[PDB]
Amino acid sequence: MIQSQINRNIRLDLADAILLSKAKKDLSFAEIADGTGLAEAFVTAALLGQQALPADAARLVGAKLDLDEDSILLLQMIPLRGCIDDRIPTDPTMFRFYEMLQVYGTTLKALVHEKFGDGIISAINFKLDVKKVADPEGGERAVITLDGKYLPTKPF
Amino acid sequence: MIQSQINRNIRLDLADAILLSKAKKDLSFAEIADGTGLAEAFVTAALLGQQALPADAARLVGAKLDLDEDSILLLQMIPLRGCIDDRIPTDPTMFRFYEMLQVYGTTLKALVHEKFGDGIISAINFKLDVKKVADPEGGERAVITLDGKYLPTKPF
Amino acid sequence: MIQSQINRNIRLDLADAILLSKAKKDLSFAEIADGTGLAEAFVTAALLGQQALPADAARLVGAKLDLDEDSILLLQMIPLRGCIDDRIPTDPTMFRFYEMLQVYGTTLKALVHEKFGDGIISAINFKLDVKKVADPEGGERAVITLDGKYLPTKPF
Amino acid sequence: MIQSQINRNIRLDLADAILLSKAKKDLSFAEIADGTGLAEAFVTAALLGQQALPADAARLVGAKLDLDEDSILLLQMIPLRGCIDDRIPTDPTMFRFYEMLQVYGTTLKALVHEKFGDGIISAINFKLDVKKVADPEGGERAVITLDGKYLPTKPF
Amino acid sequence: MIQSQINRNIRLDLADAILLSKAKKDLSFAEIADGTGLAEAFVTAALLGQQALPADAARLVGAKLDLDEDSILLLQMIPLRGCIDDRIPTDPTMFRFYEMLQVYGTTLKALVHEKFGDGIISAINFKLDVKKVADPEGGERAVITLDGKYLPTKPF
Amino acid sequence: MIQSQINRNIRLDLADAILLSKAKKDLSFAEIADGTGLAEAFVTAALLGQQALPADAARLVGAKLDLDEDSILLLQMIPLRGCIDDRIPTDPTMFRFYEMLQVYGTTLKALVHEKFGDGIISAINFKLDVKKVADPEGGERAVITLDGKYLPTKPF
Amino acid sequence: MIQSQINRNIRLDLADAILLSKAKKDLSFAEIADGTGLAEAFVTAALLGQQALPADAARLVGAKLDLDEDSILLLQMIPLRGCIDDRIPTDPTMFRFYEMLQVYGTTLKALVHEKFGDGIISAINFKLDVKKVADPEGGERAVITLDGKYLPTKPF
Amino acid sequence: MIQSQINRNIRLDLADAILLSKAKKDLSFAEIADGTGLAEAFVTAALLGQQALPADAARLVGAKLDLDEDSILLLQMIPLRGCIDDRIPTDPTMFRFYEMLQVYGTTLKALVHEKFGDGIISAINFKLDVKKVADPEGGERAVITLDGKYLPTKPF
Amino acid sequence: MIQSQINRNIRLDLADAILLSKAKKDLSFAEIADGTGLAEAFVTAALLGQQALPADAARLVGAKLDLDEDSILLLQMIPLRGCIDDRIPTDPTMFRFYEMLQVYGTTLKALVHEKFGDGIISAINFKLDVKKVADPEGGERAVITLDGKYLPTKPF
Amino acid sequence: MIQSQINRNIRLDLADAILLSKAKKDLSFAEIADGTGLAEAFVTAALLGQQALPADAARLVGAKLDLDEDSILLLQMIPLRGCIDDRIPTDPTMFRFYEMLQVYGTTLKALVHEKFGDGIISAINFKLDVKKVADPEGGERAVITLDGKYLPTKPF
Ligand SMILES: O=C([O-])C(=O)[O-]
Ligand SMILES: O=C([O-])C(=O)[O-]
Ligand SMILES: O=C([O-])C(=O)[O-]
Ligand SMILES: O=C([O-])C(=O)[O-]
Ligand SMILES: O=C([O-])C(=O)[O-]
Repeated sequence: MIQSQINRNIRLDLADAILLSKAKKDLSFAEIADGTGLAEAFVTAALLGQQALPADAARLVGAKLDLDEDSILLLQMIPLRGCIDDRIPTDPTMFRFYEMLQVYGTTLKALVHEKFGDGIISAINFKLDVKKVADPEGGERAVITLDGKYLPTKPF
Repeated sequence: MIQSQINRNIRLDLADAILLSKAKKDLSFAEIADGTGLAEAFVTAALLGQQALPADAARLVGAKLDLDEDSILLLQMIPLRGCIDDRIPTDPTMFRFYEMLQVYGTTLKALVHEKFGDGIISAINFKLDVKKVADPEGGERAVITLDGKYLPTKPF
Repeated sequence: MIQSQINRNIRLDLADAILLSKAKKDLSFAEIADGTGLAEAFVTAALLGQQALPADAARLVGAKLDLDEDSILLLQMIPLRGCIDDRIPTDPTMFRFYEMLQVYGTTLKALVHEKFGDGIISAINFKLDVKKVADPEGGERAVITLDGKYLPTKPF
Repeated sequence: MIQSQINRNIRLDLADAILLSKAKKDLSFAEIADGTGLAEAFVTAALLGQQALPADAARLVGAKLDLDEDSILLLQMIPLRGCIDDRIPTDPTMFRFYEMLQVYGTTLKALVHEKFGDGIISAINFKLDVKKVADPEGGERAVITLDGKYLPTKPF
Repeated sequence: MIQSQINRNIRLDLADAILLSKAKKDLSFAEIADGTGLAEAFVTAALLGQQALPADAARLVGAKLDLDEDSILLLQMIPLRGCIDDRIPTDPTMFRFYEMLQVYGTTLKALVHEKFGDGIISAINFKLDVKKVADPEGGERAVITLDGKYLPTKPF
Repeated sequence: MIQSQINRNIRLDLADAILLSKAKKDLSFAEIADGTGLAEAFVTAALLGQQALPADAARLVGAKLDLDEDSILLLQMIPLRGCIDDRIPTDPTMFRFYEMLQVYGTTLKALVHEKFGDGIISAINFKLDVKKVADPEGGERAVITLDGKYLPTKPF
Repeated sequence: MIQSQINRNIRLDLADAILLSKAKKDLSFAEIADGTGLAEAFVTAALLGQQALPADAARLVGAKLDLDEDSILLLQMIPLRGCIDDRIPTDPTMFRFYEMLQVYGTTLKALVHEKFGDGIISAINFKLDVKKVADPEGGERAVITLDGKYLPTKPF
Repeated sequence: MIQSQINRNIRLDLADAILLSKAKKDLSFAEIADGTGLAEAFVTAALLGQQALPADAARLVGAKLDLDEDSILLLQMIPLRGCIDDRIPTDPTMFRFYEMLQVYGTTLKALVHEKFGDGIISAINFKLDVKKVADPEGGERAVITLDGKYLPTKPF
Repeated sequence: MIQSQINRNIRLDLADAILLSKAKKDLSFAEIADGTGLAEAFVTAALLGQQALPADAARLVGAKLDLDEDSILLLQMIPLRGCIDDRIPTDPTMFRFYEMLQVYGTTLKALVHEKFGDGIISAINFKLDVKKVADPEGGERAVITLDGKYLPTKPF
Repeated sequence: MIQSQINRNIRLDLADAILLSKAKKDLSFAEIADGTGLAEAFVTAALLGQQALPADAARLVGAKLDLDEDSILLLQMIPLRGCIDDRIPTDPTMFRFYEMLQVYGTTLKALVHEKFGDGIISAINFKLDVKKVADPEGGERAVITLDGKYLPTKPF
């Protein structure tokens, strides 16, 4: 039977414990996700309290991280989502993503309406991924692809 | 000589006037940007107060929208950026992007550090674009590509 | 060509002007919406800056309210939505709906997950209506129906 | 003698304990409410810290969840209600209900005044329920019914 | 037909204009409410944007204050209520009432539940009045009487 | 020697322990205050962290509730007052008193100045009480009397 | 008949006009208050929207500053007090006084209770003054005297 | 070697411990400061986490209060200052000093600039003291003296 | 006679007008400050509402910018300082300086206490300058020098 | 394998423990950083939770402070940065740096755009240092040097 959380702190505390274990075992997110059949972004978000793992996957990562039974069970709960501590990120790495919205949020709205119509790009029927690409001018770039379903707003 | 703004409301008020003129003329952002040599995302962000147009681009869009000289000048000023009224968008369309961060913000941090290292993905050495594509399951999707330079954090 | 707003105050100021004309003509929202082919809640939300009217509906309500051409065009724009002035309503009538969420928000989450699964009830693929009904014990009740599509959150 | 709480964290900590026991026993909210004679939304809200259980219901759910005597006692206390952590939900599922108010809040006020008169729809003489209905286009919908008494505001 | 507002500033702007006219004519709230058949507290609240006046009361105060037709119409609209500028009063006089709640709010909760049961004392089925009384120790006291209906919270 | 607190959580934690003891013993606030010679509103406020009890009353209530010596000492400390968790109550029962201020705050200011003059109604030279009165139309009402000294603001 | 304000912006806008007139006439606060019979801190507070002038003083300062009749009348209104724009001062000069409270606020509470008892030092039965005094080590110091009546909190 | 804190909670938790010890021993702040050579306001502020004691004073108060070695060491650390829990005091006693600034903050700015010039009155080169004195009209008053160095703002 | 402001918007509105004129005239901040004898950071801050110009400098810049007499007078007023619209900058350029404090703020405190002792580095007896320096690895760097007086916090 | 944190409190709690050990050993930050090959500002920032130490440095500071293995491991994790408890510092020493931005933030933006162009001064390709030097007029000054790469914002 599906089970859900209402207080984000239970899974975020579990995330901190997972990260300590992960660091002690010197493991990567890539290798933790390897073998689950699930995308690295999904598995990672789950460890970090923002997705639910199916049972087999929760047992697999729970074996790798030496997690107890309650922790393996918690990983299967649908989370009370929300990773930002207080609305605006304090961390530079997370903040740059918020700033992309402060600069382009209205442009995103305008071009979404122009290309699709009234409505939204979904954050639910949605996936993201992060790719590393060489910068021709030197160095590296991240290409983060946000891929969401258009849901129209129609008169009724 | 470069010129800069310190109060966002000047350019945001100009944006509202631009949008009224744009509606009266039944124009698209695509056609406004046409002939500028500049990406639709960039030109649109400028009209909306979040970027500066070069002089030639400003004259061009100014002619399309019947803008007075002061307005054309304002479009060239470096803006006081920040499109979100009060930190968290109230608009559903803009809000979904913020929600992508509430769900995936810590994952983005985690995978950026794993893939690149300590540091950030830049919001300055940076571009984005919006594409519409059919969903293989029926309907349409937006593919929003965020493309930023990795800047390392190193000890000193 | 679809046209969209980025600052809510343009449409909200128009709403105030609409309400004054509505009051001077002694009109109801029901009679304003009648003949548009559209639900009273949708048309009312449009007048109040939270939905866009199709052209014929905008011309029709604009005739009943004696709106100028700019106002009729503004009603056709996709709005920057958000009717609450500062996150928490001050008005008792609006506030009660917020309180229903303070009391039942977590129950709605829990029961949605149990009945449907992980994911959300859409506020986009969505309609609302307000029905007045006699209370069997005396007096009257409102039955407000929230009717939204279930969108699953699935692993990937 | 009736007993009441003044700090929501006591009952919210209890709710977290209850959800862990519920998950360990693989129980549903429907099974837990069944036999109490109380609506599932009402029982669920109580477990989650937002309603008080009568003594017999508290003993019945307490037995099902293997709760101690203090926990069964706490369930009978009148709570310090307020399920949202910090005013605006972070969780997408709960958030959608808040957005329905950001879009339709002023429409609800407007139509409530037109249909009933000055005053409010109560959040106290009030019930809600969640029903799953098939979407004729495919998929599922939730119909959430908010059913509240009208209380008039009258001159004095 | 009843008419309602959605932006408090329209009626609060009218209140400022009313207060200037009131001062120029050197009138009291007591005189203004006289003849209206309505309590001073209710008529005063309406002038200040927090209640609606019936049409005859509106015309009567409007004649006293020399108000134009749009102002007398505005006074009959159901207001978007909320007199506190930003949640916590800055004014000492108003602030003391807020501080009575900071000190006794949990006591009021506790004693309401003990005396009446779960539920609330209404702010809608409700009246207030202010009386001046001599203090036996010297000086004057305000006796402010809050009088609201108990509405029970019952299981269902 | 008088002793005072600077962090509300010490006394608020004690309040929660008091409420659990109170509930285990199935006591009322009326019976707790009985024999102290002090008003129920004052004694209740002290238990809930918002007043100090004189030593004799502290020992009396401490006996009834089986409190340890440090708890009885804590009850005699002058508190760091402030019962509302985060400025605006979340609990419906407490909230209604805040709404009475959102609706009538400016009327209270206006009528206080008119009846008494510039200055305030004190929240210090002050008492409150709660009475239950039958409603002639059916049901029950609370009459809450706020009774404060007028302190004038005078030029100097 | 006494008159009162409910929106601080009316007297704050008048303050800005007063300051521009004062600057044009190159006047000081000391010379504006001289001849009024009223303390410089009281007169200055009135000009700046935080106190009400008696009629003669209002006319006297109105003549010095060349104010119109509505402005002279406004100065006589009891203000909606609150000089800080948004809770915490942005201006360094005002900020230092807030910082004195962030450092010494709990010490002020502790020593007030120790010296006087439970209760407060009044902000109403209160005066302040600003004196300049040579610093023996060189330079100048301000001695700002806050002088308030003790009001006790007593059991009832 | 000087040592400094970065999280106020460590010293604020110590302040609570000190206050409990102080109450158990029935001590005054005046007695605690006696023999230190230091003003009661400075020593009290240190106990409450807002100042650092020199080693000899820390040992002396530590002996009076039976503090352990870690606590005596903590008292010598330079604090992360800030005694107000969340910007605006909830406590009536502390709040009145904040209200003094809401009423007189702009007057203090204005008169400081007139008497001294552009710049500030220091909160660092600064002392404060609290005196109790009889009110000639009956009762008691606090004279709180804020004594700070004028630091000019000069062009450069 | 020195003159001061109490509402930042008067000078910030002047700043926007200054910036439009500066742009129409294609002027740099460097050339506006040239001839004034004042550092470019100081003159620029004054234009932007954060410092006062001496009379001669105000007339000089007034001449270059074609400002009216009221504007030149306004420039000489001591401002109500605070350039950030709402606590945290929205603009990326400004925001990076805030982030420097989010990363190094506690290190600044720690190292100031270690090097100088308890107290502060002044923001009043203070100057700042901005230099452009070539980056040995290519491109350009800003070296921004913050230079402030240490004021000690000593016992008294 | 690189490891990262998502909740600042883990490393901030570690910082408090580090600071206690540091004080018990009477160490300076200069002495701690000595032998590490890294700048005092960088190593201090890491101890305080705002940078990551390379393994050799972590083991070395770990030996000096007698940290356990988990603690040495934690110091090598990439932090969730953000040292300011709640947006605006409460501590005077940290606050002065924030004030420097309230006074000069728009000047920094203006002069950066003039000297470099549209874009930013990086907080990532960035270093700072704190120097103590005598003030020619007596006393001591801090020279804090902010040194960041210019990254341009260019059309695309
Ligand atoms: O965002 C950036 O690119 C930065 O701060 O360096
Ligand atoms: O985000 C969504 O997909 C929605 O609300 O329908
Ligand atoms: O919500 C209610 O029912 C009320 O306030 O009367
Ligand atoms: O509330 C009060 O009584 C005061 O401030 O004087
Ligand atoms: O407050 C002070 O003394 C300062 O910042 O210079």
